[PDB]
Amino acid sequence: QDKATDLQSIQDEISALTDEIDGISNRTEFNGKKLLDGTYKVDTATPANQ
Amino acid sequence: QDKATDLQSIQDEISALTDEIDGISNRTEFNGKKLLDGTYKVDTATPANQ
Repeated sequence: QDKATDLQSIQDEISALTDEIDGISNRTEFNGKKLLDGTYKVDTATPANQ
Repeated sequence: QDKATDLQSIQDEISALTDEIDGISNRTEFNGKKLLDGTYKVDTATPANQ
């Protein structure tokens, strides 16, 4: 029922909320630690970098 | 949780207390005897110098 125009609008909203989620995973610099850096603690199936 | 910066600070403190401990083992010049010279009375597993 909606249009590509309307869904372009919603998609603008979802990119806003998107970079807000990157915002949570980034702004969480606790004592300088980007803890919600997904990189910070990945098991990686190796002890190369955890 | 701490940083290499913070632990550099604590390490400065532990070097201060360190040279304080050398301070105890050195300043104890009783009648001129650095008694807490660890050198002064080592058994050494020999009578070479005790």
